Amino acid sequence: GHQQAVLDSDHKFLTQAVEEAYKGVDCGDGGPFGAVIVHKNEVVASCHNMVLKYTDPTAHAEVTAIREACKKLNQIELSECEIYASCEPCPMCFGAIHLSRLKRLVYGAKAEAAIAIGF
Amino acid sequence: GHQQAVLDSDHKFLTQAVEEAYKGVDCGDGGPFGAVIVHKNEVVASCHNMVLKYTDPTAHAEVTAIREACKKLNQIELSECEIYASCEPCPMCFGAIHLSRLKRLVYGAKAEAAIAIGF
Ligand SMILES: [Cl-]
Ligand SMILES: [Cl-]
Ligand SMILES: [Zn+2]
Ligand SMILES: [Zn+2]
Repeated sequence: GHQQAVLDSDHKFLTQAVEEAYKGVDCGDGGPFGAVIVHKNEVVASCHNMVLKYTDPTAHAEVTAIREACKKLNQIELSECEIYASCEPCPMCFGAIHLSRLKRLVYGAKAEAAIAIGF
Repeated sequence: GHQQAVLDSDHKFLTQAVEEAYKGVDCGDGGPFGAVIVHKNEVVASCHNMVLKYTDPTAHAEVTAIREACKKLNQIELSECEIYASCEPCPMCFGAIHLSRLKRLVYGAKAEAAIAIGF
């Protein structure tokens, strides 16, 4: 991929991913990590880590959002969607993001506040 | 990860992973790839690629087997288990194998027929 500029329009979706992180940790579904998948300013999936709830170590926020978006759209590809993550994805989730063909990734960053990557 | 020797006892488990690859492609669940997870000398998950069946790009053979094993054992870690794959896992599935804390991987190989990696 290649790094991109973060836009004002990304703010609301990154914030919502953090809201998901709060909802998830608060109710015990998993660690405080959230992910939102969007298509043309419309939220397709809004999820958080579900490792504890599902007894599933693959149920990270990003993987969960991809599974939900693909089921909702009835597609195994998301080339017209983008994903927002409350923090940087792990190697497993980067692999899922690539396999899913997501077009763009924005995640919360400590040094830069937020980072955008186009694929 | 460190490379290990492949044992005679690995044969029956690797073969079953390949049998899963055949069953999967035969019925159209997904690509010809299979994975087997073993716990205390018993198969706790015998799976193949389910991308087409589940409409899920994360539903590779290794991910599917990890999900089934964790749910059957009611654990999010598989440190006493080993995984067998019909061929080398992809980056996403390697990430899942690491996250699941599986202790050993054996996969089919072309130049050396099989490879064992200890974690
Ligand atoms: Cl996560
Ligand atoms: Cl696979
Ligand atoms: Zn992850
Ligand atoms: Zn894979």
